[PDB]
Amino acid sequence: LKRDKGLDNTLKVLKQGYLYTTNQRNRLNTSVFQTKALGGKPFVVVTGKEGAEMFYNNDVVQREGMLPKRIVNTLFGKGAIHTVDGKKHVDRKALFMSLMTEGNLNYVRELTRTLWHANTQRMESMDEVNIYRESIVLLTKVGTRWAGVQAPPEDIERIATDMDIMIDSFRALGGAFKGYKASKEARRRVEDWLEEQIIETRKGNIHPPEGTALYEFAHWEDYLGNPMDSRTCAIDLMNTFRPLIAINRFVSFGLHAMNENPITREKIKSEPDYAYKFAQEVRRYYPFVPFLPGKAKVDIDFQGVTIPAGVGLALDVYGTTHDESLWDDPNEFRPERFETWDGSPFDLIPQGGGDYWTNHRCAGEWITVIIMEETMKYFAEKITYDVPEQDLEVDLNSIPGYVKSGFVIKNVREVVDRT
Ligand code: HEM
Ligand SMILES: CCCCCCCCCCCCCCCCCCCC(=O)O
Repeated sequence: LKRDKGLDNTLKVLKQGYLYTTNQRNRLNTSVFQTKALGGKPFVVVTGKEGAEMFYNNDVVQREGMLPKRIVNTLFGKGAIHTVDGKKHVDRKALFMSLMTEGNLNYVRELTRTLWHANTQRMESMDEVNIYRESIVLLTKVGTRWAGVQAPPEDIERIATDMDIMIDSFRALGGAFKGYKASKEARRRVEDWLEEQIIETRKGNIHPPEGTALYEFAHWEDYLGNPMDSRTCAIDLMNTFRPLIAINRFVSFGLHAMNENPITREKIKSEPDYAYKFAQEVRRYYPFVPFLPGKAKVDIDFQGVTIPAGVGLALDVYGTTHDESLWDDPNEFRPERFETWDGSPFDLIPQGGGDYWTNHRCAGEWITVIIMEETMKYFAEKITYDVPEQDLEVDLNSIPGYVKSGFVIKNVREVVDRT
């Protein structure tokens, strides 16, 4: 079992970012390697379809307790679905997935579309529109409402900003960083606010619609017949739309891709299939989630080595979505590749792999793809705009993946036939 030796390589991981794992595999001449990180802890990094299958074998791999505490404290929340395994988890996961009905999915499609269409005058009005900001604000409205949480217009900028600080909070992979305390306070504000809405739903003082996150989560009972304590229920209710709001990352990359590859825009208009393909390729191609931590429950024999009981595991997400034996020219933006993709649950894993119900795979993959479809169709078809000179670098050596400028646009003008 090959090592990238060192007492702790955390700072090295942060310096190489999304290309750390690839650089070590290339340099050590192997598909599997160990590295100590997060304070002396050894992690075996596994990749590919074969890495993803094993990583989501629940007989062999534990997730419970393997997220760094600082990331639990800021991104996901204490006691979040992300932090439990086994029966307790499968039961709770069922609640999340129960929101993802055909009707709720069309509802998020319709909200996203209507708000974009409604937001054109405002965007014509601005000297310039930062798409990272503008989309996070617009998706805060979609996401609160989709979750049955009433958020006043007056409060959406504040809320959006608190979400942004949280979503970003994995940048130090669990280390100390200067924005950490601000991250914890944004979460506290958002948790208090959702806890209030839960307590008040349970008292019958407010009335979220049947089938919304707020309603289902407030009234749900676990497999022992106990409801979630109010705080944990607010934490998990957030886990139902903070990540929806975080799609702003992908809206921004979306516009970068369409701008770099202007051909994609025409095909978004010409081919009703293509918006789906484009959205999938934005998720595969661009960096967001670097890797996921787990731990070996027992020795595992994998790719000619033994992973010892107790060692850490890191499923390489960016590595698997850019694996040259899974995708021809993994570093070329090419939506048409998804004409052939067979729907495998172990290659396209930018929001996790495996099974929605039994593993920790993202609950909101279909919402992510739906929202990106409607957003990209909006930007391709209903408006024209200019892209001024700006820093459009996406630095693959810096976690998290952002377009440096946020992706700024000007001279927005609705596309209308007036003849
Ligand atoms: C926008 C970009 C998004 C990204 C990059 C993302 C990524 C991820 C990743 C990597 C995981 C963990 C996979 C694992 O632990 O094996 C995850 C889990 C999760 N995702 Fe997302 N997701 C996004 C959007 C969403 C949306 C829109 C929702 C809900 C509407 C959502 C809900 C969740 C939940 C509740 C979990 C934890 C599931 C569990 O622990 O069983 N995500 N996501
Ligand atoms: C090479 C490695 C050693 C491994 C170190 C383990 C690092 C653990 C950090 C895991 C990163 C999780 C990032 C998840 C992205 C969050 C989803 C965005 C949507 C949301 O929840 O808001």
